[PDB]
Amino acid sequence: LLGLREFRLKQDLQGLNSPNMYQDFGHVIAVDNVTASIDPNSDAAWLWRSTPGDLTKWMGIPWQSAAA
Amino acid sequence: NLSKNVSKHRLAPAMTAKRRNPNVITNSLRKQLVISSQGSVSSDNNTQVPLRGKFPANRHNVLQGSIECDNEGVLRFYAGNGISQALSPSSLNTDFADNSNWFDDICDGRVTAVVELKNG
Amino acid sequence: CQYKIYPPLGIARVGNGPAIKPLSLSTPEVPWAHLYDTNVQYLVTQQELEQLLEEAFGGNVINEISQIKTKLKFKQEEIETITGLLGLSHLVPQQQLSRSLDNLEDIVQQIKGALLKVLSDHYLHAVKKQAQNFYIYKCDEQGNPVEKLKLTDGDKVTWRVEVANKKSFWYDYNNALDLSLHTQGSGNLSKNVSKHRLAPAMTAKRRNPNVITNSLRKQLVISSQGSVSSDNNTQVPLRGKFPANLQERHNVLQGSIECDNEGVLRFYAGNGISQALSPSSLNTDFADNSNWFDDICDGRVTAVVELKNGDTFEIQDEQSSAWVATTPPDYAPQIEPIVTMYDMVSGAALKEQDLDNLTTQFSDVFPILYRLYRMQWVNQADFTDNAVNTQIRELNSELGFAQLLDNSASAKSLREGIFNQFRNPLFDQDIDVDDPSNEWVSNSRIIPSKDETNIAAKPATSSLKLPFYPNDGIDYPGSPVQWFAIPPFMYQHLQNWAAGDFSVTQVEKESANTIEELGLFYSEQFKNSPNSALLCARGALDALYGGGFHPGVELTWPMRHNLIYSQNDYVSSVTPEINLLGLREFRLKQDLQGLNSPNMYQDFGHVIAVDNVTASIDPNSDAAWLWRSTPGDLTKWMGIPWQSAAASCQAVYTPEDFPIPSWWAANLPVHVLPLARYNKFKDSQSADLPEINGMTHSIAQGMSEETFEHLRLEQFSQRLDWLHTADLGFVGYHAEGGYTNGLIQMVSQWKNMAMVMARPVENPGSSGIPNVVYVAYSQADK
Amino acid sequence: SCQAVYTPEDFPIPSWWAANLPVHVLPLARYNKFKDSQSADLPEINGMTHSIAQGMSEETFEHLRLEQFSQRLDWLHTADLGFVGYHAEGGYTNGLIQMVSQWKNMAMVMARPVENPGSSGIPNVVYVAYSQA
Amino acid sequence: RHNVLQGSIECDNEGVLRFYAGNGISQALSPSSLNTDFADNSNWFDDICDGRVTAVVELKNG
Ligand SMILES: [Mg+2]
Ligand SMILES: [Mg+2]
Repeated sequence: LLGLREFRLKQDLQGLNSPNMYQDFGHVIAVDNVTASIDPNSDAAWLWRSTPGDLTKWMGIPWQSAAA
Repeated sequence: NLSKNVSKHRLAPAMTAKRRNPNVITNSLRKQLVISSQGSVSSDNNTQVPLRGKFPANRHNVLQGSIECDNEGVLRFYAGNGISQALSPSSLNTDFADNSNWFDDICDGRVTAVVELKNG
Repeated sequence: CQYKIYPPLGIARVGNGPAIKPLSLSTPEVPWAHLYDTNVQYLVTQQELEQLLEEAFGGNVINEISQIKTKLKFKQEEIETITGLLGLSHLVPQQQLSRSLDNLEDIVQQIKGALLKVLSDHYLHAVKKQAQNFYIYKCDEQGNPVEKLKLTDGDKVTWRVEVANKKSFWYDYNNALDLSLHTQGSGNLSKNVSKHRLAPAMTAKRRNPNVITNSLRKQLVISSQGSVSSDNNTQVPLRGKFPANLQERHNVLQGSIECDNEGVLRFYAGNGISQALSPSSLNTDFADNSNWFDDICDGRVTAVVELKNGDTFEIQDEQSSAWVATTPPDYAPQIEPIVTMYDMVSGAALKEQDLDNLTTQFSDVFPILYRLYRMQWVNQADFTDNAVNTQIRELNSELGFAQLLDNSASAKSLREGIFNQFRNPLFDQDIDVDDPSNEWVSNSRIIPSKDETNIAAKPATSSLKLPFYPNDGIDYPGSPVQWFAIPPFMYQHLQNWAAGDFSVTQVEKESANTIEELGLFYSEQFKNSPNSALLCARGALDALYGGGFHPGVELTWPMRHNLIYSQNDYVSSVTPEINLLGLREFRLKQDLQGLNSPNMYQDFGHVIAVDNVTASIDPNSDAAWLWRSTPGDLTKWMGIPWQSAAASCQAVYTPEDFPIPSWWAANLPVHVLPLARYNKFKDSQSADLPEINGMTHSIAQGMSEETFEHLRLEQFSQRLDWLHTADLGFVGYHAEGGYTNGLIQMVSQWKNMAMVMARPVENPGSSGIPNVVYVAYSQADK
Repeated sequence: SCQAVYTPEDFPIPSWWAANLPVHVLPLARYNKFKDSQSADLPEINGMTHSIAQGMSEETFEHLRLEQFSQRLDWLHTADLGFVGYHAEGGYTNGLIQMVSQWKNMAMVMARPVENPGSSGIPNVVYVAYSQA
Repeated sequence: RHNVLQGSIECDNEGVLRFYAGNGISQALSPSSLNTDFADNSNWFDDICDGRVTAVVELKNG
């Protein structure tokens, strides 16, 4: 039945007090930034180590417009 | 989840994306665009605690959720009331994803706990 | 190398005037030749049509008529005869001439007035075409042009032109892709823009994306070609189809070509007709509108010279061939852009790291100040909100302009005070750095997005630098690249000027008591410079804009890269002692197969991105075709249709009222001085007219002299939004107006927009009004 | 909606009720660029440095004053009624919408003095439109 | 100036008139003038029409 898995998100252990809470990539985001984020030692790797707000920030603002 | 042919053969190229609310400049001032809240609940008291932030942050109160713990130690998390709003009534949300001047009460974050047994 | 075509890049502008010499204009062949010419007529005049119609008479026409006055309301073959005799079918469709003589009943005057009416309805006040003349020049044992080809009996020249439009085939214009292109820096663009991510290049999707497969997208390309020779001066149309070949099809006149018996080619652009395939497809975007085509084009100009002794010379290689591009009209031909397309050519040859070796004369700096000064006629901020232009007026008022030519310590604070107001194209001033990941955020005035956020703006701590125009990075609030800077090499000239490291001749000093005296002097230096081939090359481009590029007016950012030229060499000063930014030999890179190139229909798939530009830098790379132009490649980047981009090329308002930022005001004016106002300050109090400056003779002369002169200046000072010089959707009760209706209405109203022309004020007295003013003519008037 | 109604002809521009809802006004920014005389002992005179303002001829100084005085601004542009920013639509309808909040920021006309008009042709009392400032 | 085909008429040898309406072509004088109202759109025309039908009968005896 497609199986059972043990999985867990990467987390920034400082949460709301993480120094990466308010990181971005400047005027635009592009696949170049995601490419760089693959390297765990890059200055972009923080993209995958979630602080609060990181999972839902991509979605439509407000969600109602996106749903319609 | 995703074949290598999509990128390899340029089947749907990733687009660049600009900032939402681009008129807010400098990282320090853009921190105001983030809504955040926190709370704690324990086994000894099942009173519900709201997770209430502000937008812009430090003006509207945003109920991002509510938390409850029962005497058994299970945590119950309620999301918000489904209120989305613009800072001005005339700012209408005409794009499917990217509407400046808008906030909603969606959120995500970190769940931790500490277990305190009677033996110390 | 034996014979060469000049100019290397010719420019012809669309207009609804006819493609005939007496009623058209010529692209400048000498820079600054007509800046103060108060007799210019850029719109077709009643007097020109009347002369054309007189010219078409007799010919025997008078008594070919009078012969049937006796033999009688006319017949067909009666009239079919008396048309045709006037060679006017090439200006007006044959039928309408017939319908005009039908409603008739001294008869060679009912005949004239009836024909004048139809000519007038078609052409009166029409935007004259700006045609480009191309010349063949005999060369040297060094490819130096010496003199124009002079044909003798038996000699023949044949011109060939092949042009295309690929706007509807190409990609969206979101911003300049080179803003993210890794570079060491050039004379046109600092490495800071890309290095510090000041205005990232965006991806761009395809125009008309529902047309899929390369084979079917070929229909989106409009192309045509033709040939003319010195043995036959008949004009040849360059006519294509959109979509190209139960498909409904439209003829597109991309241009017209003529060759005279001396061998000079004259190229006319189209009539300014843009259209969608369905009437309901409205052009609501500044640059990317599907289902639309326009009659802009560009392409390859070649020739072959046949001498009487059998010798044949093919002008086909990229070193000796030429190119042509058509463009929107120039609505203020005597007002030059502050940074021109010729400046881009010059800058493209220079490396940012080597600008320390640049040598500066005052004649290299004067064009910046002179052009900015003259923007007052097309832009309010440069008339009433520009501290440099006001200081020039101070100096002019005490005959003290020559101080700016002084390179000594005593004038250093004067020079420096002007220089310090100009924006630095390093884009590294007036910024605060987040994370010294570093982002440069401007602490000067930003240009906000329309997408508002009701959060207090950060107060600006630094003054807004000059000039007050938007730029390539306008999409990014807080980027220093939101605002236009003169390019690195021109800023270097101005920095050398401020420092005192510049030379100037005493003769220049003696003609420099006012800015106009010196401008007149420099104009004479161009006029008398003996290199007519290179002056013609520069004049073709000095009237075109050279920034910002969003996308621009005529051409866009690829032109600022040396990659696009197969040759780009300094040759000489304009005058032995006076550089005036110099004369250069340059040629475009060309695909020698033209319309038949296998790269004619190349693209990069679903999007274009700076990565494709990165890959194109290597000339052995698969992507290098991007720089080896085939017909249509220069203009395909531009807005489709051009009229929407022109309507979007105006003001960008900030929350602060003044200065009003303006995109490209020298060629698409933003604030103009209407004819209505000229007619209210033209006259002096002593004028022998029943109406003086819009007042009765009696009222004009009854008032004090001081009051009369004050009223003149008040009228002179009333500047009108250029968008209001025709009905762009704001006319009438509860008219919506607004940006989008401007885009839509410009498709038909472009030909009715105000055209700026120098005009005289015979006796300004003490009014403060110069003897030459630049006046905007449109039918909205008055 | 109580402003100009443009005709195909440019001038005169028709205006509805301009005495109470002005249509073209003389902004403070312009007042600050003509109110001073050339003898003013200030580092900035009519928006020019002291040195520039006193270096120019008296005739040119007065001409600059009158040019500024003659710059009249659409009253609808004295606050953000939907025309501000890159690609702002502007237009009639956004004006109607934005005035609900922006009425309180529109320019207010007040009589103000010109102490020394000299020969400029500017009257000793002018009526100046203040907005946000 | 636009040509408007309002209809077409035919008569057969038995004397019956056949009347065809237009092709269904509606248009404005400018392509930017869009017909956003259910009933009242300035600058528009259509090929609908209505009018008067008469005849004369001519017998061989005069
Ligand atoms: Mg111009
Ligand atoms: Mg009142």
